Amino acid sequence: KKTPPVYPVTVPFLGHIVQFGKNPLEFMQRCKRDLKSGVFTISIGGQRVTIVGDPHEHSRFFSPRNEILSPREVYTIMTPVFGEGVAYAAPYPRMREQLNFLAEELTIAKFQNFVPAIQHEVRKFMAENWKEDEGVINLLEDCGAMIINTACQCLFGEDLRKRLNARHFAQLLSKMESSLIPAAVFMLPQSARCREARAELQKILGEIIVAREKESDLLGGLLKAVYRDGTRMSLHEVCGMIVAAMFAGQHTSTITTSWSMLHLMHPKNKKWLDKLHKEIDEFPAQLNYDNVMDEMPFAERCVRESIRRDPPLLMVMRMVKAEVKVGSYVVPKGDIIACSPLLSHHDEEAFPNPRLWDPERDEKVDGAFIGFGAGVHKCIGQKFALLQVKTILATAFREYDFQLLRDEVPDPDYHTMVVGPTLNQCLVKYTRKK
Ligand code: HEM
Ligand SMILES: CC(C)c1ccc(NC(=O)O[C@H](Cn2ccnc2)c2ccc(F)cc2)cc1
Repeated sequence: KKTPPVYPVTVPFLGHIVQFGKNPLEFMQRCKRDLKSGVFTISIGGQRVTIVGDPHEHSRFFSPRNEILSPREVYTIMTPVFGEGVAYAAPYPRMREQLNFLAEELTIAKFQNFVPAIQHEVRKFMAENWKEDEGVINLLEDCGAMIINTACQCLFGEDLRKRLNARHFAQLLSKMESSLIPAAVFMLPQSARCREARAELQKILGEIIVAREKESDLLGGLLKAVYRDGTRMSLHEVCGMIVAAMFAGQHTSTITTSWSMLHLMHPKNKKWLDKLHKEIDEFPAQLNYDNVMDEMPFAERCVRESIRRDPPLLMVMRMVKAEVKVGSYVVPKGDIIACSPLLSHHDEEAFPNPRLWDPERDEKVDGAFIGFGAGVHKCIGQKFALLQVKTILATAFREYDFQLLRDEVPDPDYHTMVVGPTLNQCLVKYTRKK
């Protein structure tokens, strides 16, 4: 009457660790079936990990507030990247204000100068890196830069960028992420070797605010932010919120974009691309807000389906402070409760043919899709991400046709914190169009 099933473990100290990491999808789908149940509890190093793997129950995982299902204790890994007292590392009532602060920078108000701004920077990269009319790309790596450029372009003010280029803002993020490795969620030079890259960026920041005062973007907005108790944000506090904002968008969107273009450039799917064209073809090079947002519904379905099939975030997780019920089963305080976009988006009631890419499919259980989370942890980057990505496809499939070298689409590479299409498989051949 008290707790969901448990899965067999041959040797206890290992805790399913190699079984997951080999393939976590295969793994989890096997647990589900065999264990004749969508909810089920796996062990990692004798640490009990109960997955909410029946789509019908998603509400159970995402509705209860942080005090009942706490994210902090799982995501401690990030404290050195974000800050100490920022995001999870901060206290919840406070964190919420940070969420809203950030959310009050991606508001649809500040999106009016984004579409063109990102559209322009796409070409800059194209005309300067895709030079010939016969192409090579490592799409994963190329998207990686388009995204971190267009975002910086979107959120970094002219004075900021000139001091901190997109091309090598990355290098900092990419030094900060080096601190993060697998097997940190359930269990140093890099604490300082990433600390140095934060301390670098931070003092690069503090050095631009002095040039602002003696005299608006995400930074600008963030500094004019005042807490409940009327306090302002510390230098590092603010610095982190740029880091987290920016970290968050970059792999997930790069991957989302890379996946998306891969399916579309694939012949198997070239009725969809033609539909993409029937959608973007009477649009001129002058992309405006109303175009990407109101007149690109099918393009959005492609992007959404790309996330549906290969979600970049495989698990989200909480720490069960109070006890919670989920279907018949119950989850006992002290447990790590998880919920996996990857497994969930493979349930068969919800997504028939879950390895098929059907942009015009529709979840058959309501709430199944959770590639941007749900409940009280709905992603705040969502609209923006969709906006980047949409515009990029719009621009890049207008003015090009694309050709995957392979016979079929790449294989996800489950061997990272944030999953995308296998790097070495992402080679593509572009060819100009007029
Ligand atoms: C396009 C790819 C993206 C995906 C797939 C994605 C996915 C998700 C998911 C699954 C969550 C839930 C996390 C959780 O339950 O703890 C989430 C939350 C969040 N995402 Fe995103 N995200 C994306 C882009 C972005 C971007 C661009 C931003 C920032 C601009 C962002 C900021 C956040 C934040 C702040 C949260 C936390 C919401 C909360 O805990 O209350 N995400 N995202
Ligand atoms: C607004 C400030 C206060 C703030 C607070 C929290 C976040 N959260 C965050 O970035 O979560 C990413 C996951 N994510 C990526 C894309 N969309 C979501 C993440 C990374 C590693 C982990 F371990 C757990 C979570 C962002 C900004």
